[PDB]
Amino acid sequence: MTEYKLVVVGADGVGKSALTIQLIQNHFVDEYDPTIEDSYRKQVVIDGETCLLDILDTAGQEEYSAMRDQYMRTGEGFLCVFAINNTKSFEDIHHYREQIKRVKDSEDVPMVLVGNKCDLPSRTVDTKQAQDLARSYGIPFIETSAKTRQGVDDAFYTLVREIRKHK
Ligand SMILES: Nc1nc2c(ncn2[C@@H]2O[C@H](COP(=O)(O)OP(=O)(O)CP(=O)(O)O)[C@@H](O)[C@H]2O)c(=O)[nH]1
Ligand SMILES: [Mg+2]
Repeated sequence: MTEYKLVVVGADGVGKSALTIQLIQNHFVDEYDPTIEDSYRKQVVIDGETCLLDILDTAGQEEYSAMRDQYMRTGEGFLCVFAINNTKSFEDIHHYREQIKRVKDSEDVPMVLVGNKCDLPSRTVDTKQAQDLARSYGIPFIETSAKTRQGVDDAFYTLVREIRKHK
């Protein structure tokens, strides 16, 4: 059975854990419990292929920035999450992508840009600006909501397809 090592990254508060818990448990976490590092191994069917998703839910707190090198070396694809109502989280995406490229020593790393919290009306990052950033990276861009489940399945499955298509 093929395994896909997925890593969810992004600034503190963007909804990394809420996206992961919505994907696996089908419910929305309203609480904010900062993550250190959690892992989930889930069997799923994607495009008729039974596979194992090994998902790492990482810390956004800049205090745990030393743990990044290890998960960037082992991770096969990265879900780079920003929140559409947090401009700092959108600007921080560049730092996550640069560090991934440096650790992998490659500009072609499976990655998906995710604009989370699309259910909120307090938007500060234009969809067009995020689309333009993802185009400049050569990667897919998907808007998601861990509350409504909009784009959640699409974001994770698109990342698996990027790992499967880089292969
Ligand atoms: N409205 C809305 N709120 C969300 C969404 N995703 C997460 N949140 C909220 O944002 C807060 C932080 O979510 P959380 O999943 O812990 O974010 P995180 O990126 O994992 C935080 P850390 O980096 O410290 O692990 C929570 O209150 C959660 O309910 C979303 O899509 N929509
Ligand atoms: Mg978290």
